[PDB]
Amino acid sequence: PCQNHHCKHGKVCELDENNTPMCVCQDPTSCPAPIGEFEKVCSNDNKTFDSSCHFFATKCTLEGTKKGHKLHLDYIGPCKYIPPCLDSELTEFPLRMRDWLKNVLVTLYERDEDNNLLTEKQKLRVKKIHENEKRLEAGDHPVELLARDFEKNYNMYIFPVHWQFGQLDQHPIDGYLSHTELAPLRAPLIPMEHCTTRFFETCDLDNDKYIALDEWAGCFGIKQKDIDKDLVI
Amino acid sequence: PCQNHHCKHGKVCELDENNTPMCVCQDPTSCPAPIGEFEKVCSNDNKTFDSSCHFFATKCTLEGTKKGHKLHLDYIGPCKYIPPCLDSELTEFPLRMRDWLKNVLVTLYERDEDNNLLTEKQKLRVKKIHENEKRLEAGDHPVELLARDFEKNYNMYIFPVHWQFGQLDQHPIDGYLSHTELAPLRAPLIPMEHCTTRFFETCDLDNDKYIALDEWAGCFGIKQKDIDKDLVI
Ligand SMILES: *[C@@H]1O[C@H](CO)[C@@H](O[C@@H]2O[C@H](CO)[C@@H](O)[C@H](O)[C@H]2NC(C)=O)[C@H](O)[C@H]1NC(C)=O
Ligand SMILES: *[C@@H]1O[C@H](CO)[C@@H](O[C@@H]2O[C@H](CO)[C@@H](O)[C@H](O)[C@H]2NC(C)=O)[C@H](O)[C@H]1NC(C)=O
Ligand SMILES: [Ca+2]
Ligand SMILES: [Ca+2]
Ligand SMILES: [Ca+2]
Ligand SMILES: [Ca+2]
Repeated sequence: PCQNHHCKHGKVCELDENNTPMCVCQDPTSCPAPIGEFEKVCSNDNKTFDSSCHFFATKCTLEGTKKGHKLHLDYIGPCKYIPPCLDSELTEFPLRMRDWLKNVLVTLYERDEDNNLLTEKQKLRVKKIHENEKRLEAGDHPVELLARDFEKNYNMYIFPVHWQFGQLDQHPIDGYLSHTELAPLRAPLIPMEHCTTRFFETCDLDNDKYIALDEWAGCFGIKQKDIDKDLVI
Repeated sequence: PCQNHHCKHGKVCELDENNTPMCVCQDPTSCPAPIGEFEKVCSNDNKTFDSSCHFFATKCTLEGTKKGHKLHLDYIGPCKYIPPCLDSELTEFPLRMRDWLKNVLVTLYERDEDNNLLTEKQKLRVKKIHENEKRLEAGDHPVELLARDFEKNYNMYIFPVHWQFGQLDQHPIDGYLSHTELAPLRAPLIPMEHCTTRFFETCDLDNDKYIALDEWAGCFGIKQKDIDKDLVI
């Protein structure tokens, strides 16, 4: 009778006295063992957990706690040595990753089949981007080029910038990216990913430790006037 | 700032957002590792836990749960093979263990020095028992003898019967012995200990899975009129 009951990350459904479904913290050892280093995860305390399940099981007991509020999945994989974000790389990061977005969204559209990846309206949006003679092709471009393109193709970035935020705001969906939600942006694929944290600390204007839509958008150069919640969902 | 804050078994003090002490479930791996098999414990699922700390840490996440309400420390030590409680042994159990109490309490008084074991009034009580010509000496006695003594020395059992209950009602102190609190009575020392559960299921009159003082006392033959809470604390 808990089959339909989907408890959030870190918890599981156990029936209480009245045989009613209840969400309690999952036993970290009830999580499946990791297949390889790739299933492991690293917290922001530099402690490699066996898997995000294990991590979220552990972290579950800290709900409400000041310690818990701070406990976060830094990145997927085993805790690795992370190179300090050079002052240089940091200023060049926004441009580097903003382009990365447009290209990811493009390749998603190209890989999409019967909307398995992009919804209807989303595909339409990425379509206008995709088939535009002006669209700068993907490749390792000098920050200068990436910059001139941003001005010369600003409208081409408004959706990609908005999309990524939606893709991340899911733990839970509330319009804010926690340190954990930004974890995907710390994977090796991201350009100068070691700068992700440093950078996003730059975006966290009111320093609440959460990147909100306006901070995120504004951090990527998207005019506050061009921010649109409809583009996120 | 949690130093003074003593959370109950299974939980620990972690500060919440307002730097206020909060009681959250303890991380079972934060428990000290067991010294030897003797530090291990066995649950009623026949699963040997690393230590009561570990067990109570695990069980902590099940508060409220029907599964949790049933999760109990069966006995201290590793899960061993347990011999069935023969009908015979069951009827003879009350007499066997009631005597065991009087003798434990006596030897405690003899081993006491400056009240390290028995409080002041408690010693006085066990003293009147100890130095009484009529007191049946310790030894393996036929159930018949143990019986005749109970009638002939009833007053000599009222305190021992009450004391033991107090010694057990500690998780928490509420006047009820849970399956876990009765664990000490499942150790090898107790006479026909394998009959402990079976027996106490007999005492649990209103079948709530808890042995209350009246059930406990009455189960050992102590008159309902001779039950005294003052003798417990
Ligand atoms: C965080 O923990 C990781 C893993 O224990 C540390 O990474 C190691 O770093 C050293 C050099 O500092 C390298 O030689 C090792 O190869 C790294 N291990 C792995 C698995 O990559 C890291 O240094 C720690 N960082 C901090 C700030 O404590
Ligand atoms: C409960 O678990 C324990 C330990 O796994 C079992 O005890 C073993 O029992 C066998 C015979 O049944 C003995 O040969 C072993 O020596 C015992 N192990 C220990 C550590 O003493 C026990 O049988 C299980 N009981 C049930 C009902 O499942
Ligand atoms: Ca969020
Ligand atoms: Ca913020
Ligand atoms: Ca109790
Ligand atoms: Ca009862």
